[PDB]
Amino acid sequence: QRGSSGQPVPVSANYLPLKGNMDGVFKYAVGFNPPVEDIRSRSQLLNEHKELIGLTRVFDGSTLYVPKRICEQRLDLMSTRQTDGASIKVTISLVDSVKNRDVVQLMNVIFKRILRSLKLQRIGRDYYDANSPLEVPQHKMQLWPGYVTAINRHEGGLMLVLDVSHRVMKTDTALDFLYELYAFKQLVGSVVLTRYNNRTYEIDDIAWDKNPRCAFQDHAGSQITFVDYYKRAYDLDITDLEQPLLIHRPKEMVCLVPELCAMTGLTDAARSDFKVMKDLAVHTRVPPEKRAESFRKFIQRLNTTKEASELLHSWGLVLDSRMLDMQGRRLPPEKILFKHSSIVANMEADWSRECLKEHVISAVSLLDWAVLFVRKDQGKATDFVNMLSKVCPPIGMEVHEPKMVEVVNDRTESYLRALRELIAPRLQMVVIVFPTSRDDRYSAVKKLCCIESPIPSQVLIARTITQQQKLRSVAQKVALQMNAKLGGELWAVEIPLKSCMVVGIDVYHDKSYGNKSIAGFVASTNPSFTRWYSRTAMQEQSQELIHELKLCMQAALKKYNEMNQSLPERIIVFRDGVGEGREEYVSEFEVPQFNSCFSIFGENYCPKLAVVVVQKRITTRIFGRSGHSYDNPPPGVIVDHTITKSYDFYLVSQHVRQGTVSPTYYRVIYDKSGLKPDHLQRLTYKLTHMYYNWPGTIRTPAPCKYAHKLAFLVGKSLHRDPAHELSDRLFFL
RNA sequence: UUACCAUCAACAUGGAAACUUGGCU
RNA sequence: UCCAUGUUGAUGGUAA
Ligand SMILES: [Mg+2]
Ligand SMILES: [Mg+2]
Repeated sequence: QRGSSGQPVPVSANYLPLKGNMDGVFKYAVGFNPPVEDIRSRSQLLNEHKELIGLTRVFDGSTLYVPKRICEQRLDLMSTRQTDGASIKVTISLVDSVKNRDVVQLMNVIFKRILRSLKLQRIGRDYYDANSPLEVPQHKMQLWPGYVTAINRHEGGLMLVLDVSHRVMKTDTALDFLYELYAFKQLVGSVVLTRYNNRTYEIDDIAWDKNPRCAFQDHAGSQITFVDYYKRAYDLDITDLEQPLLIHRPKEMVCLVPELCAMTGLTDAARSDFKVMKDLAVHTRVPPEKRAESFRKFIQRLNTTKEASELLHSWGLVLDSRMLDMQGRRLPPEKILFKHSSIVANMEADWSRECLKEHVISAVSLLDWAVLFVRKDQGKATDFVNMLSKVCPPIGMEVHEPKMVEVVNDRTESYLRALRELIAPRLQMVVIVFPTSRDDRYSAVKKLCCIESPIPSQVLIARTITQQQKLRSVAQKVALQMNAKLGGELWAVEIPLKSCMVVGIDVYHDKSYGNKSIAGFVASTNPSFTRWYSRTAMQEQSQELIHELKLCMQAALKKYNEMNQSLPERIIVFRDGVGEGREEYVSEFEVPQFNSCFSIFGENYCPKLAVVVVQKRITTRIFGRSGHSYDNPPPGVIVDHTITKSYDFYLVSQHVRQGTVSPTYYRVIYDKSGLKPDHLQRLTYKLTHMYYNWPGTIRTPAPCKYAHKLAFLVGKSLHRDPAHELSDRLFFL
């Protein structure tokens, strides 16, 4: 899995390495012949002979883990419980811990108890802090930091994956909220928690008929008033006498007094305030340095408590004091090509400025084309056409005066009538200017322009052509998109792999149109990866959909055969849309279908397939380290070891000006191409530049994003299989 | 629907929820 | 009673 391409760069990830040696731990089964309903009964059964069962036990259904070997492997205890007792049959039996899949679960439970050994309380899965708030003393709000941690196993051993989050908070009481509100949804949705007994309480129902003078039987004794109760419990007073009360019932009733409460989350009015969200964005969008600061403070809190550390010592695992530090490598910047010119990409990996003033490779003379709009939007469309005339000769295209057609009114019926009248064999592109953003009209227009009488078209809104001092870049972007939707290529990159047909797949999961689960298939056609062939497989099955994908692959391969007079030696399938629940299905079910029927085109024709799974969401964050400063790494950084599981890698390719850049995770589930891992990594980096919508770099490779866009367009708007006349073009950008 | 990326709320169908002191109302 | 897999509003940034 090793590869040496670029220059070394020191980086650090948010992984705390757990030097945890599990020795002597064995899954002891206790059980009993007469079943007992209560889990607490079983826990107390263990605790009765806890002197022999140990002072540090993990029992969650008779799967008793004790840290050290029991002196007698088989130990039988008969004991009587409290209710009747039934002569419980406690008997110790041994089960091995060899497989090590139980080790991660044991780690998780012990580490949960270790996290609660501190004074961090839980408002969920996260254990939010209640001692170091981030005051925002203008909105009366308050931000609590908190941590979510998940022990996992990586190439370097066991890593505590760690990520910080912020939970908002107010300081005005609930009665202040009710003061300013003189409704039900805001109060019920909020999760009010009292300060004295710091635990989260959920409000489900309100009763505007109770009061503090009401009585509740305390300690199963006599009646007490809420004022008396809180006076005798926590030494405080409550002033109001006819205020509402809040009812909380778990899954008897708990009556919260809405003066001691403190609402949480954000209310709709609080969210609507632009200033509030602008202020909280600064804290929520954490740069790398502040994220590292919170991480370091968490490590110090774990280390210096002396209660969590004792439990760590008890279970025999060592914890480390600094976040993981590794030595990654940065691939060189890529020479972007144009017609008789080249530009080396920035350290930011963005060449919009050079794209605006440099000649594209292939340009289509936009001779015959027409513009469609309502009368109200005449001047804006005319001004847009003038700027398209202005900005095209600089970049290479020769644009002529389009045709000028108006529609009777704004209704979809008139647009459809005008399109049915207008479309002719010679017409190349139709521009349609929507006065608003209505989904059904867009669906009908794209239906007519992609199924019935297929012609590539550009729809644009009357919002992005009215704001002057910005229409120049809008025209320069629409011009490139228009060139893309005609068979012309914009830029190119030096790709040193001959005869490697690249494939991209992504599936549009959706329960909107019959849960059809539309797919998308995109395949390259030339040695430079600048022309694409796009098909879609829409099926209500998990088996025959792969047969449609088989047909798509066969058609793409024969298209390559026509367009290059030979067949590809390699096929690389960058697969997208596969999460963590359904990772295995590709490896064993979809892949052999691709492997099976490639013998129809040649004598023992077996192209060297290789399948790659793309995950855009991960809990890993990678910072570059300069001296003692943490900052986002530049685009083009590879991390292929010490945080990777099985022949995979992390690529940083996006540039983000706000917060921490999220790397993209690439696995190679099926590898038969014969390419070295280094060349596959470099190919995945180079394909990142090949997305025409955005000059620069993107998260996923260009084929995967193209497939996602095709599937999205087919599933959301067309609801049908688009025509075959538009396959060789990119008609979905 | 000119595009790409960082946060964050509601509506759909994947798990789950024990410790611990026992103890919130 | 909460977090996941998501499907969608309203916020931020960029673009000579
Ligand atoms: Mg997708
Ligand atoms: Mg378009």
